[PDB]
Amino acid sequence: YRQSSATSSFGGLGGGSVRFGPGVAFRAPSIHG
Repeated sequence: YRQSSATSSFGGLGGGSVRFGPGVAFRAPSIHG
């Protein structure tokens, strides 16, 4: 599951995993797994 929240803060990356600042608001990982 690709993770995304901030815009134009990581550029165009194939993988969802992007660098995060002091505080990033993103969808928390699913309970599943």
